[PDB]
Amino acid sequence: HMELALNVTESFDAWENTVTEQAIEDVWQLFETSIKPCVKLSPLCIGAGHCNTSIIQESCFRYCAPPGYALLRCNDTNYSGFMPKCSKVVVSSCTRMMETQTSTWFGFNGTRAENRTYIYWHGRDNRTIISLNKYYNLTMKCRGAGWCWFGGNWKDAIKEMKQTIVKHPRYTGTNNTDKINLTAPRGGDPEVTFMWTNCRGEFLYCKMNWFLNWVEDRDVTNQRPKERHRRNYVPCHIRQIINTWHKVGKNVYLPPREGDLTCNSTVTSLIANIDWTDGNQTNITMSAEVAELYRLELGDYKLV
Ligand SMILES: *[C@@H]1O[C@H](CO)[C@@H](O[C@@H]2O[C@H](CO)[C@@H](O[C@@H]3O[C@H](CO[C@H]4O[C@H](CO)[C@@H](O)[C@H](O)[C@@H]4O)[C@@H](O)[C@H](O[C@@H]4O[C@H](CO)[C@@H](O)[C@H](O)[C@@H]4O[C@H]4O[C@H](CO)[C@@H](O)[C@H](O)[C@@H]4O[C@@H]4O[C@H](CO)[C@@H](O)[C@H](O)[C@@H]4O)[C@@H]3O)[C@H](O)[C@H]2NC(C)=O)[C@H](O)[C@H]1NC(C)=O
Ligand SMILES: *[C@@H]1O[C@H](CO)[C@@H](O[C@@H]2O[C@H](CO)[C@@H](O[C@@H]3O[C@H](CO[C@H]4O[C@H](CO)[C@@H](O)[C@H](O)[C@@H]4O)[C@@H](O)[C@H](O[C@H]4O[C@H](CO)[C@@H](O)[C@H](O)[C@@H]4O[C@H]4O[C@H](CO)[C@@H](O)[C@H](O)[C@@H]4O)[C@@H]3O)[C@H](O)[C@H]2NC(C)=O)[C@H](O)[C@H]1NC(C)=O
Ligand SMILES: *[C@@H]1O[C@H](CO[C@H]2O[C@@H](C)[C@@H](O)[C@@H](O)[C@@H]2O)[C@@H](O[C@@H]2O[C@H](CO)[C@@H](O[C@@H]3O[C@H](CO[C@@H]4O[C@H](CO)[C@@H](O)[C@H](O[C@H]5O[C@H](CO)[C@@H](O)[C@H](O)[C@@H]5O)[C@@H]4O)[C@@H](O)[C@H](O)[C@@H]3O)[C@H](O)[C@H]2NC(C)=O)[C@H](O)[C@H]1NC(C)=O
Ligand SMILES: *[C@@H]1O[C@H](CO[C@H]2O[C@@H](C)[C@@H](O)[C@@H](O)[C@@H]2O)[C@@H](O[C@@H]2O[C@H](CO)[C@@H](O[C@@H]3O[C@H](CO[C@H]4O[C@H](CO)[C@@H](O)[C@H](O)[C@@H]4O)[C@@H](O)[C@H](O[C@H]4O[C@H](CO)[C@@H](O)[C@H](O)[C@@H]4O)[C@@H]3O)[C@H](O)[C@H]2NC(C)=O)[C@H](O)[C@H]1NC(C)=O
Ligand SMILES: *[C@H]1O[C@H](CO[C@H]2O[C@@H](C)[C@@H](O)[C@@H](O)[C@@H]2O)[C@@H](O[C@@H]2O[C@H](CO)[C@@H](O[C@@H]3O[C@H](CO)[C@@H](O)[C@H](O[C@@H]4O[C@H](CO)[C@@H](O)[C@H](O)[C@@H]4O)[C@@H]3O)[C@H](O)[C@H]2NC(C)=O)[C@H](O)[C@H]1NC(C)=O
Ligand SMILES: *[C@@H]1O[C@H](CO)[C@@H](O[C@@H]2O[C@H](CO)[C@@H](O[C@@H]3O[C@H](CO[C@H]4O[C@H](CO)[C@@H](O)[C@H](O)[C@@H]4O)[C@@H](O)[C@H](O)[C@@H]3O)[C@H](O)[C@H]2NC(C)=O)[C@H](O)[C@H]1NC(C)=O
Ligand SMILES: *[C@@H]1O[C@H](CO[C@H]2O[C@@H](C)[C@@H](O)[C@@H](O)[C@@H]2O)[C@@H](O[C@@H]2O[C@H](CO)[C@@H](O[C@@H]3O[C@H](CO)[C@@H](O)[C@H](O)[C@@H]3O)[C@H](O)[C@H]2NC(C)=O)[C@H](O)[C@H]1NC(C)=O
Ligand SMILES: *[C@@H]1O[C@H](CO[C@H]2O[C@@H](C)[C@@H](O)[C@@H](O)[C@@H]2O)[C@@H](O[C@@H]2O[C@H](CO)[C@@H](O[C@H]3O[C@H](CO)[C@@H](O)[C@H](O)[C@@H]3O)[C@H](O)[C@H]2NC(C)=O)[C@H](O)[C@H]1NC(C)=O
Ligand SMILES: *[C@H]1O[C@H](CO[C@H]2O[C@@H](C)[C@@H](O)[C@@H](O)[C@@H]2O)[C@@H](O[C@@H]2O[C@H](CO)[C@@H](O)[C@H](O)[C@H]2NC(C)=O)[C@H](O)[C@H]1NC(C)=O
Ligand SMILES: *[C@H]1O[C@H](CO)[C@@H](O[C@@H]2O[C@H](CO)[C@@H](O)[C@H](O)[C@H]2NC(C)=O)[C@H](O)[C@H]1NC(C)=O
Ligand SMILES: *[C@@H]1O[C@H](CO)[C@@H](O)[C@H](O)[C@H]1NC(C)=O
Ligand SMILES: *[C@@H]1O[C@H](CO)[C@@H](O)[C@H](O)[C@H]1NC(C)=O
Repeated sequence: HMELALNVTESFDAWENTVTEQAIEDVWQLFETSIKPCVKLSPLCIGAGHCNTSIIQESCFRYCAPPGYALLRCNDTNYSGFMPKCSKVVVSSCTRMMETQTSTWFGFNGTRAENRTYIYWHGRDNRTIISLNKYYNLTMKCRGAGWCWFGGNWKDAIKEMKQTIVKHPRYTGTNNTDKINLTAPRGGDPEVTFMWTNCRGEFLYCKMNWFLNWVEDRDVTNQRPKERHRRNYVPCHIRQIINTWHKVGKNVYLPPREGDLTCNSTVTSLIANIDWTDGNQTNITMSAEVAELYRLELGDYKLV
């Protein structure tokens, strides 16, 4: 009934890619499904070099949400990532996600969001993904047509990130200095920084830029450097038809609504996919989705 192994391969690629693609490509294949016609079958996957279809039944009132799909983890700690000599495992299934709230930047409710800024990290050496977590104040809330709001010391909290991100690379090998800046896609040049947000069903898109202006160095100065008085909101324009970040493509969905909705959200789980591959590379990113939602409570998702 539940047969599975722990054996995930890593390489290069991106377009035909790997599990990562199959995960989302089909995760939304799932999210089209809640109800509609008068019939029977569709699939389930990830496991043993064969694939499952999950056939459903009914005729032609409360329901949970996912017609078939589920999730489950191991145990024994907070979280690390990999090289795990595993043991115990658990139950779980229901998935109502769309109904609630999300982002592509900062995972929501904190859960013992401790002063000690946490750089929780699933290693894969050079090419990998992280998760920072600080107590400090940050608050994120969106309004109507598509413009979002904030509170908290994001400059300093960012410095914390910056102050939290220096002490792990211990003297790599030489006498140095470090310049930090940001990019996302692979194989083509855009120039823009897009976060998403979910609360109340609508998959609302954001042209977040002023927020993401930051250039970063080891030991700096700003007296004779430049000063202007800029401030912030979010020029979000909802894209139900989903123009895509990591590749200029498209998606869509089927949500209810509450007319005069004003999206609100709790903060903390600031993320990145740092690219420090040999040479002059220390590349922050920002593409971490649905899989992280539960990868947020557990430590690491396992669906199937
Ligand atoms: C969904 O959940 C959300 C959870 O976050 C919730 O939103 C949050 O609610 C709270 C309470 O309403 C918010 O507080 C408010 O937020 C404003 C945020 O704007 C700040 O941050 C931005 C980013 O940096 C920036 O754009 C702005 O510059 C700004 O800093 C606040 O402005 C505001 O705080 C108070 O402002 C008034 C007006 O002066 C004061 O009465 C009050 O005390 C706060 O600020 C003062 O107080 C401190 C110390 O208390 C002072 O040092 C400071 O100078 C200032 O005035 C002073 O008053 C004190 C006396 O008390 C004293 O020191 C001096 O005499 C001085 O004059 C505001 O209340 C929270 O920020 C917000 N989150 C977001 C997002 O903004 C949300 O509502 C919820 N949805 C629902 C269901 O409603
Ligand atoms: C990845 O890519 C980056 C960017 O290309 C690269 O960074 C470059 O590093 C080199 C290291 O050689 C830098 O060269 C140095 O530049 C400084 C001054 O520039 C900096 O400071 C000013 C002011 O703050 C800034 O405006 C500017 O942006 C820079 O940050 C020079 O002063 C250095 O010269 C000293 O060292 C030389 C040896 O290379 C000596 O020959 C020279 O004499 C200087 O020191 C001497 O002075 C003493 C007297 O004061 C004397 O007594 C001693 O004898 C002593 O020798 C230095 O040439 C270069 O600027 C960086 N690039 C850019 C574009 O700015 C990274 O290195 C790279 N990373 C990897 C891993 O490849
Ligand atoms: C991380 O960010 C840093 C800053 O990022 C800014 O730039 C963009 C990338 C945007 O994102 C923007 O929003 C950011 O604010 C990067 O540091 C610098 O990045 C910039 C831009 O990429 C580089 O700037 C260069 O400037 C060149 C100017 O060339 C002139 O050449 C003339 C002929 O030689 C020369 O005369 C002239 O003037 C000189 O002379 C006077 C008088 O003697 C002297 O005082 C001057 O200093 C001059 O030497 C000019 O020098 C331009 O031609 C280039 O095309 C280029 O754009 C710059 O290389 C880089 N500097 C540093 C600090 O290395 C950082 O690279 C980013 N890092 C990463 C990894 O992305
Ligand atoms: C899988 O395992 C994780 C930890 O690894 C495990 O290591 C081996 C040895 C295993 O055999 C396990 O025993 C051990 O769990 C789990 O993470 C931890 O899980 C527990 C329970 O799931 C969490 O405790 C819960 O949260 C509250 C925190 O308090 C804790 O600390 C104090 C002091 O030690 C104790 O008083 C508590 O017992 C906790 O240990 C706590 O308030 C909760 O108690 C409430 O709930 C009960 C039951 O409903 C209720 O009756 C009572 O009145 C309380 O209101 C609760 O026990 C622990 O905090 C958590 N740690 C982390 C990592 O956050 C993981 O949960 C587990 N299963 C999963 C979900 O995969
Ligand atoms: C992951 O983080 C948790 C969260 O705890 C944090 O809570 C906040 C409030 C801060 O205080 C922060 O510092 C703290 O880490 C860690 O959970 C605690 O860890 C301590 C020690 O690491 C635990 O105390 C243990 O109690 C057992 C009883 O069975 C005792 O035997 C332990 O001694 C050994 O610990 C070794 C590793 O620490 C282990 O290899 C040995 O086998 C041996 O068991 C130890 O004294 C305590 O239970 C936890 N308390 C709380 C508040 O959760 C956790 O350690 C972090 N994970 C790792 C891998 O470090
Ligand atoms: C993370 O961010 C990085 C930058 O923000 C990204 O790396 C950059 O990727 C682009 C696209 O491939 C490269 O751009 C090319 O650069 C070369 C270099 O020519 C220069 O050097 C020679 C010799 O020194 C000199 O003669 C020239 O004058 C130039 O100064 C150009 O030839 C190309 O036209 C093209 O612009 C960058 O090289 C590269 N930066 C680095 C590391 O050098 C990175 O892709 C981002 N990663 C992710 C995952 O998003
Ligand atoms: C960042 O969050 C903290 C949390 O406090 C908030 O808690 C929630 C539940 C809500 O009710 C909201 O109103 C609270 O502000 C805030 O920082 C702390 O705020 C309290 C007062 O609200 C401070 O206590 C006071 O401290 C001063 C100086 O010591 C004294 O004058 C008072 O007597 C009283 O003790 C406390 O110091 C603040 N410090 C901490 C621990 O963070 C803060 O409002 C919030 N920042 C924002 C707006 O983003
Ligand atoms: C990022 O990873 C690369 C290489 O990735 C390696 O990962 C392991 C898990 C295997 O998959 C292996 O096949 C693969 O090559 C790193 O390259 C390694 O860098 C090491 C540190 O510089 C380096 O070790 C030292 O020893 C050699 C002599 O053996 C010496 O010349 C070096 O100066 C160095 O001190 C090693 O040479 C090199 N690869 C190997 C195994 O030969 C890369 O450094 C990692 N970089 C970052 C920035 O994370
Ligand atoms: C929460 O606790 C931190 C403790 O930070 C210390 O431990 C690690 C997180 C590590 O990064 C280490 O460098 C750091 O010292 C408090 O930061 C404190 O700031 C004061 C400034 O006077 C100093 O005493 C210390 O540098 C530092 N730690 C200690 C010992 O407290 C932080 O301010 C505190 N804040 C809250 C809200 O709980
Ligand atoms: C690379 O730069 C570092 C910068 O610290 C040099 O380290 C210094 O080494 C000298 C001797 O070469 C020592 O006296 C100092 O203690 C070090 N720096 C200081 C001032 O604390 C290192 O020497 C350089 N590498 C070389 C020249 O190969
Ligand atoms: C991968 O999983 C298979 C079972 O599907 C297992 O036999 C094998 O040991 C794993 N390969 C490794 C070691 O990565
Ligand atoms: C595949 O999953 C479906 C869920 O509907 C189940 O009916 C079927 O038994 C599964 N097939 C196998 C043997 O994996």
